[PDB]
Amino acid sequence: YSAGERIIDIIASDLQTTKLQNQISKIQNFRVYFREGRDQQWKGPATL
Amino acid sequence: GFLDGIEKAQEEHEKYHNNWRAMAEDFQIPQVVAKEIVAQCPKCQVKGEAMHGQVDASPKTWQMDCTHLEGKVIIVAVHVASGYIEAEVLPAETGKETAHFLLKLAARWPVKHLHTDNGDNFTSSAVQAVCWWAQIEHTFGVPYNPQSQGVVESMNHQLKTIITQIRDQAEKIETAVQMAVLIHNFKRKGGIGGYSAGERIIDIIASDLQTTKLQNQISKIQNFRVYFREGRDQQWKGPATLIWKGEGAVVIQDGQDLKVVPRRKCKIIK
Amino acid sequence: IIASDLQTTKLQNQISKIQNFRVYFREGRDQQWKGPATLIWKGEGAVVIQDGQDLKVVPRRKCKIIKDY
Amino acid sequence: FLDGIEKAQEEHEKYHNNWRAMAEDFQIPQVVAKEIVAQCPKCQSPKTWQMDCTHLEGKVIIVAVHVASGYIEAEVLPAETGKETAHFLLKLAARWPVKHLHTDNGDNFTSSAVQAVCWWAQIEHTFGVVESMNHQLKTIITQIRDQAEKIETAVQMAVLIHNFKRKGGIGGYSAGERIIDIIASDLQTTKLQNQISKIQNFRVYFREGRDQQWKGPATLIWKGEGAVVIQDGQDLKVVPRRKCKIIKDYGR
Amino acid sequence: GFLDGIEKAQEEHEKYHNNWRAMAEDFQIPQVVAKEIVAQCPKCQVK
DNA sequence: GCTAAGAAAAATCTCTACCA
DNA sequence: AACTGGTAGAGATTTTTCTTAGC
DNA sequence: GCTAAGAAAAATCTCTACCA
DNA sequence: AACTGGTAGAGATTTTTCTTAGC
Ligand SMILES: O=C(NCc1c(F)cc(F)cc1F)c1cn2c(c(O)c1=O)C(=O)N1[C@H]3CC[C@H](C3)O[C@@H]1C2
Ligand SMILES: [Cl-]
Ligand SMILES: [Mg+2]
Ligand SMILES: [Mg+2]
Ligand SMILES: [Zn+2]
Ligand SMILES: [Zn+2]
Ligand SMILES: [Zn+2]
Repeated sequence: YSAGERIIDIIASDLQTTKLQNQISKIQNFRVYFREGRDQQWKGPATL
Repeated sequence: GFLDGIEKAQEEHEKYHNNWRAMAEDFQIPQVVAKEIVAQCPKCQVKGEAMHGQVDASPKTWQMDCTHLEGKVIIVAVHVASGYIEAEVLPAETGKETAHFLLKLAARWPVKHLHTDNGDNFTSSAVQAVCWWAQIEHTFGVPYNPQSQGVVESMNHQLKTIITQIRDQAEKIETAVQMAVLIHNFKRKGGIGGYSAGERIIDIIASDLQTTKLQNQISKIQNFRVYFREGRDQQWKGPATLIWKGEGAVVIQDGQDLKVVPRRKCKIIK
Repeated sequence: IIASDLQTTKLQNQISKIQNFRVYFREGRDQQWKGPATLIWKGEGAVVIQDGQDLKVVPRRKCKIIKDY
Repeated sequence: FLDGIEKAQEEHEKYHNNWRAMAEDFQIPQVVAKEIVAQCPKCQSPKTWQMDCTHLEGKVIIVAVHVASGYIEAEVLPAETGKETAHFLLKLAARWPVKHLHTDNGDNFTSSAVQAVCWWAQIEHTFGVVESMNHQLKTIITQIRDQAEKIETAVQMAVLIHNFKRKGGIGGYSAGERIIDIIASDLQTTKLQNQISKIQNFRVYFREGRDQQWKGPATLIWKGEGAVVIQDGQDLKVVPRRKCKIIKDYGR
Repeated sequence: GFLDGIEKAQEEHEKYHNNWRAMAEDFQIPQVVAKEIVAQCPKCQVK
């Protein structure tokens, strides 16, 4: 590989690590209203 | 004993059609035998099992119906997960106008699944051609069962009450229909999030897109394969993708199926 | 020869007691109760039944399923 | 907490960040970050539409465009009077939140029917994007013309291809994804502003360390389970709940 | 239905004097009616 | 200065008619 | 073999919030 | 001889359609 | 100022009864 391919690969890998730790919390900040068996009311806000 | 009582109970039910408590008390037979005597009769068995089902409420499902008001034909479509309404007045109840209404709806919003009854305008070649071109899956209800399309008939009721509330502010019926659609979509609040129907459809579609992009970025940098032991026989199943590890159980994906397995029956491999 | 006959009768006994149900259902515009039929599939909310070599979908609120003891 | 608030104030003093970025990075609540942006002197549209009429094959096509995203709603009118224009405007206002309308000085746009619809639906009308969108839509209409029989079918098929099949711009999105993202961001801002005003109708008397006298009336910003963020003397600071007394303020 | 099984189990016990668990498993009738078929026979005794 | 009684105001729960 | 009742308002009961009397 | 597991059988609870 | 929904059956869940293996 040349120099530009190496610098792009290295900084992209570092970004992927740190943003992984932030992105999991971002996906767990949503709220789900679900329905169980043979009860017709929507249950409260569980976490996705 | 009661064996002659069983024969007498069969003759008595053949004449009078007793229920099981009458036969079990008059002939002194046990209740399992009397329940069998009633259950082997065809003139009885006229009663259902007393439950209700639940309809499909995916974030791209729409239901549709036609209603009548003052000699006109209104056609109503509802987004099921939010309660969002589109409605129009048709010159006739043919299949050409229903196909044009469905094409305008698909040009405005993302439609992937349509649910209707078995009316003549919905079981039509024009509607079938539009669904083929726009890639919509059309499903029909069980015939003469309006509970299959419960959301759009509930919205027929709500639309008619708003139209009688604001009727003396318009001249024609078509103006009153569009004013009722505006009042329902933006001026009435309460429900899941304290929202109106317009705020709820914006929240549902935006959260759908954002959560797919987030878990694409999460899953493209994963590791940690998981070997787990489940089944009626204590076997070993193949390569599973670890998704989340919690204090008590783990979440694995195997064959695009999500499973929650406790921590004793699994091992994580880097 | 005799042992294979015993094992075959045992497996056929289990298969005969799995899914031999009768269904009395209610359908049509004038919803009358119609005769017995054979249960094919049972989901939550609706069933698929075979009646007179015709397939029908009935909701579970308009049908009664009779088992065997 | 207070370390995060001081770091966010220093970072905003250098680079003037926005409140969503500061709330995500320095791990503080969103009302505190919005207050940090609101105290800066150097830091102080999702509902505007444009309408136009055009001609094609002897028919009148009326096009409305959402300006911040490029989203299109079109129709085929039987004539070019003001009653059909008023009915098209009433349908658009029934389906989307419309607050500001921009048109040219045509005849049917300057009419009593359009004026009555704008009065009832509370729209601000201004007389003077749509031409570029008309040209792009007409290239699509001549591209997919032989798949349909009438002109209304071809118009609605071109609206679907424009809204959901052509992708571009910065991130590579269609117009429908951009309009839903824009309106959702505005909805988030208005809900947070309602919470901010409801919280800021209070007032706080606090007791500083190694003093037995209560201090001045500081305005409440955030109230937690064990911490309280107050504004006093153009300064933000964090006082625990055991040295605070929160009272209603009537200072309208 | 097991009422025809009740009639066939009565004929079978009149011939061979089966026990009640055997008749209940072979003819698919409940256990109360099988014990009653044994109990009405003068030569037999349910045990 | 601190607590608590008492009332106002908001939140949650159960149940009904209507949709050809 | 691959389908299905739901929505919104009227009271009733319980919980949270706000002011003031008393030690 | 006495206990208890396990299954059969009976009793109680919730919910549905129909009555112009 | 003096009126008004109810009945009966289908499953589901819980409790009582009966036989037999084991110490
Ligand atoms: O009885 C209806 N509603 C009332 C009602 C409800 F809404 C929901 C309930 F849980 C209970 C209800 F009693 C009703 C009936 N039909 C049709 C409707 O749309 C409809 O709403 C319809 O379109 N068709 C077409 C398809 C074949 C032909 C024309 O007969 C049917 C009849
Ligand atoms: Cl139907
Ligand atoms: Mg219909
Ligand atoms: Mg209907
Ligand atoms: Zn009978
Ligand atoms: Zn600034
Ligand atoms: Zn005998």
